[PDB]
Amino acid sequence: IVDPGPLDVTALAVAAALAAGLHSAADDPAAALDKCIVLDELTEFAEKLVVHDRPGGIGTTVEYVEVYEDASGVRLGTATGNAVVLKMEPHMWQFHQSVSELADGSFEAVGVIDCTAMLRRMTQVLRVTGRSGRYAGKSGFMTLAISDPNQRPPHYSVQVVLC
Amino acid sequence: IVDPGPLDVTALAVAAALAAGLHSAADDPAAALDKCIVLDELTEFAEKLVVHDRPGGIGTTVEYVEVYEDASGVRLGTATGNAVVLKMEPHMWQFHQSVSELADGSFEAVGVIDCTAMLRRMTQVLRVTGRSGRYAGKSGFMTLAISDPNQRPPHYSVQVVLC
Ligand SMILES: COC(=O)c1ccc(COC(=O)N[C@H]2C=CCC[C@@H]2C(=O)N(C)C)cc1
Ligand SMILES: COC(=O)c1ccc(COC(=O)N[C@H]2C=CCC[C@@H]2C(=O)N(C)C)cc1
Repeated sequence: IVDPGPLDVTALAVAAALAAGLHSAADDPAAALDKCIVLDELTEFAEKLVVHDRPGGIGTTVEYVEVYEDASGVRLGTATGNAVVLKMEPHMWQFHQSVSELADGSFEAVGVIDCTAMLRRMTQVLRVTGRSGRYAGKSGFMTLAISDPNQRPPHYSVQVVLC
Repeated sequence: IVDPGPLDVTALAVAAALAAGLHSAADDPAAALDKCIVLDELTEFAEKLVVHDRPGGIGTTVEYVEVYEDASGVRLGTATGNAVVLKMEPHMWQFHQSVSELADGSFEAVGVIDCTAMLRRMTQVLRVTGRSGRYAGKSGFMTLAISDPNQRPPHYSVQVVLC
């Protein structure tokens, strides 16, 4: 029950470019990294959770305000969104929609993540759409993973790559 | 090394509805299933594979024709797309882009998938956009998981759910 499988920002850059419509983007990974916005070495933790429980867990909705810290420890901004438990057994799956608000703009994240896989130290991916500032008119992916698995409340390792 | 965690079509219908802008869809899971286009109990397997190998694996492209079968083995159509190996270790990650062609119309799948996690028998999720016929104007998710691992050629359980 321990199986890390991270992505690096270069890999994320190629994913971002391929999906943006730069079909030969794997030819030069460096060139793809260079043309992307990159947020590496982020952690997020919750500052507010509003939980709306349901018997047995399926349909439990969490409104959350998560805080982004950079590698030093500076607050870059918040991720405000909704989690919905789609399923509990044998894996917990949540739907996630979040708007991330930084000083230089905003981007949305949408996805469907296997929370049990994350407890196995695995990485999940959400789809990022730019919404305001330098992120506007760009798109890519966001990685999540449990930062320290013997922490409570849990902290998340986060990368964001758009182009 | 065997940790399954699948998504039922009802859980996928909720996700599709939330992703689509019907924000109360967890209220009545059955009612989200009802406004959704559902393709389930079908499998795919590789018919054509054209790999262009990159030393070290990162950048290996795969051009693929997959064939869809229903639960009684009948061919329903093809999924034609492209994969790129983003990373190999510790987990092999791949970007994917496919156009599925069925009798009742077409849909495009895009996503980044952990191929190692798939060998642990875990489900991966692609985003899906309707392109024609009953799928047109609709979005949602695709799940994949190996059905039987040391079957050859290897087969993947598929669910697609849009609205
Ligand atoms: C019933 O409640 C629970 O058992 C439970 C389970 C898991 C979690 C963790 O997930 C969250 O709440 N939300 C944030 C953190 C992780 C995923 C992404 C998400 C986030 O910041 N994004 C999308 C940027 C919270 C609660
Ligand atoms: C070095 O790596 C390889 O050579 C290699 C590894 C894995 C695979 C299997 O993946 C595929 O070909 N494609 C299909 C199967 C899996 C994901 C879904 C995908 C599919 O049908 N979709 C998205 C409709 C093929 C080649």
